[PDB]
Amino acid sequence: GPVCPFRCQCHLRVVQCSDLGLEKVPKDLPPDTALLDLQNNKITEIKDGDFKNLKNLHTLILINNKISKISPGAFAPLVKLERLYLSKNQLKELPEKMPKTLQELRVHENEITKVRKSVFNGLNQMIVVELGTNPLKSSGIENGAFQGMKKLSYIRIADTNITTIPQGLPPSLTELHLDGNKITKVDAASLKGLNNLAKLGLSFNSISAVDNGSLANTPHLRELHLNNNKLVKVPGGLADHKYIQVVYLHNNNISAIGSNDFCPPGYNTKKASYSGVSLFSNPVQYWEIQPSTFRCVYVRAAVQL
Amino acid sequence: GPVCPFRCQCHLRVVQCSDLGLEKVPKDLPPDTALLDLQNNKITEIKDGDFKNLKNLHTLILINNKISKISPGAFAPLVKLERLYLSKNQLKELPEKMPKTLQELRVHENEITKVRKSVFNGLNQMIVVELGTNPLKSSGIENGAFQGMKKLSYIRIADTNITTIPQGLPPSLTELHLDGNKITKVDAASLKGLNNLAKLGLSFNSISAVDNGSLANTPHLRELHLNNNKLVKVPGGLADHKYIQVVYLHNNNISAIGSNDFCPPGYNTKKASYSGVSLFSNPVQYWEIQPSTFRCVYVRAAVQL
Ligand SMILES: *[C@@H]1O[C@H](CO)[C@@H](O)[C@H](O)[C@H]1NC(C)=O
Ligand SMILES: *[C@@H]1O[C@H](CO)[C@@H](O)[C@H](O)[C@H]1NC(C)=O
Ligand SMILES: *[C@@H]1O[C@H](CO)[C@@H](O)[C@H](O)[C@H]1NC(C)=O
Ligand SMILES: *[C@@H]1O[C@H](CO)[C@@H](O)[C@H](O)[C@H]1NC(C)=O
Ligand SMILES: *[C@@H]1O[C@H](CO)[C@@H](O)[C@H](O)[C@H]1NC(C)=O
Ligand SMILES: *[C@@H]1O[C@H](CO)[C@@H](O)[C@H](O)[C@H]1NC(C)=O
Repeated sequence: GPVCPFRCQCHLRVVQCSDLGLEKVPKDLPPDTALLDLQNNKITEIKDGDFKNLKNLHTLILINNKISKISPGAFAPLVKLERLYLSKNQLKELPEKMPKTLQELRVHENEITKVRKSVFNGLNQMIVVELGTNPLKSSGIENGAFQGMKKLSYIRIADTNITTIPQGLPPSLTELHLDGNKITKVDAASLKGLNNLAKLGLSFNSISAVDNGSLANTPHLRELHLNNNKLVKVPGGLADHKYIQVVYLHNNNISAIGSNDFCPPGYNTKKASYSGVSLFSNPVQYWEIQPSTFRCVYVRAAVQL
Repeated sequence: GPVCPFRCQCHLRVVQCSDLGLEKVPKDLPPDTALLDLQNNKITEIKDGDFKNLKNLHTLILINNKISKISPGAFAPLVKLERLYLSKNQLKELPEKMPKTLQELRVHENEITKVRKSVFNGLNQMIVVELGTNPLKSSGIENGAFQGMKKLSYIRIADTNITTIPQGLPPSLTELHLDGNKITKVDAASLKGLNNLAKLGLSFNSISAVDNGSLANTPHLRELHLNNNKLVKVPGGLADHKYIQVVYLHNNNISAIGSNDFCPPGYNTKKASYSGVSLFSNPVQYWEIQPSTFRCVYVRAAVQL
């Protein structure tokens, strides 16, 4: 006989237990539960028995609890789990042995200091990972830690203590968001192999330089946000890059702008047209840029000086 | 041309924009969006244009923002909205003119001080309402404020400042949860007409007495939680009530227990059997209760002394 905990609402394969101050995961829940919402409670840990007989559960929300420890494989019995939301908790590290069906993991606002490559081995259905707002440091991220996710399309590590782009990122990535960290430079090695990367967010960091060859490793990149950093000049490779269309560089320390910083010498029919370029809040003024600098842009609205 | 905001993920009619520090609701979202997640951002208000062309949106999550004002009818254009989650914000009152399709509203942990009967007029699809953790006072709740919801099945006002059960509750109610408030007494008037009420949670309040005739107004009540209150004796009407099965009275100030406090004189075949009764953490001891007191209970496990 399955029971709905007192105060929780159990309707249509949805078990709603938010805002109840629960101190641990309820048991004896309906075997067919598809979505379990345990948000805003006082759960301190996930024990090995906590999720038994929840074989149809595709979504688990544990956002805003006080979780400081999760037994290895505690989520394993959730053979159909696609979304796991552990944001706003007190995790010290990511949970080991998670369902191989997992498509999205969010562990925003925790106390992560180490990202073991082992937690991600085999998770081949994973497409989105959000690990922002953690005291994590670049040293805490094992190299190739995310390599195991052959389908990963999006990853975001924001407002943490990392200082360099993680090495060994899965080549399936289309979006890499590292806004609001403490990155100081962009090395070509970290972006090596990201042939599918379309968006690269590096805004609000402390970047002072972008090695030549960097953007060339992301040949199909369409959006580059580097605003609010410490750049002394526009990153190189924009003129010979063929797919870049959006380049945000406002709020930096760019001294001057070369004639071929964005457009190549002769018109290149193969280079995609720029749809947006931002340069305001920089030392350079509109009067220090030769009108020829944006000769490959055919919309005045695009360039914002 | 619909756009997915930078850093948000837009996949399968789901727009995911949690944890991005956004300062306002994004516009130009895909017209077919069914679920919009704006949790954990910095949105301060909902303007009248914020939700245009989101006609298929059945779920809106704005949990954990800094919302302090919502224009009247701002949610009106969401003609198919079934769930609205506004918990963890800074609302001073509930929003006027909400979609008539609304099935669930959660405004837990806000700064609600007044519940106008007008916000709920016409919301005939509403089945669940959670208004816990607000500085709300009994005076701030207009009488019959919830009357307008002819399908309301569950309502919860917990950890607030109310001191009396709200008057004029919809008779469709099956669950009334008022745990953790400052209620001092249970008057029969407030429970008048609740012929469908199955569960009544009044735990963790300051109740010192239950008027006779109270439980008789909830003739089909199956669960009564009155633990952690200031009761001087078991509430009356339990013996002649026919459906009550669970009566939690632990952590009170009950002096003694009468012979017919739970069971009527002669065995009543029409009275449902008790499946759970709690009396521990009270002045009375197991040796002050005549064994005849629970003569209509046929499971020793039921009574917890
Ligand atoms: C970075 O780590 C230090 C300790 O090493 C900590 O004090 C600081 O809060 C962290 N920064 C962030 C924003 O996580
Ligand atoms: C980057 O390449 C450009 C070639 O256009 C060159 O002028 C510049 O000095 C290079 N950066 C350095 C210092 O390696
Ligand atoms: C900008 O660069 C100049 C040298 O090129 C340096 O002196 C100055 O401190 C920089 N401004 C910033 C970002 O503080
Ligand atoms: C009750 O209201 C008072 C002000 O009238 C406030 O100080 C107090 O925090 C409120 N109690 C709760 C738990 O909301
Ligand atoms: C409640 O009803 C009982 C009848 O069993 C009676 O003994 C009691 O005095 C009544 N409470 C009061 C004081 O109204
Ligand atoms: C319990 O009731 C007695 C009188 O019946 C009273 O003196 C005492 O203060 C009460 N205990 C509590 C709940 O403080």
